[PDB]
This record gives sequence, structure tokens and C-alpha cells, in this order.
Amino acid sequence: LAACLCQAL
Repeated sequence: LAACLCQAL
């Protein structure tokens, strides 16, 4: 989840 948020942004 953390990486999803980071990459999405």
C-alpha cells in the first residue's frame, strides 16, 4: 500500500 501511494504520485 505505501509503495502504491508513492508511485501513484
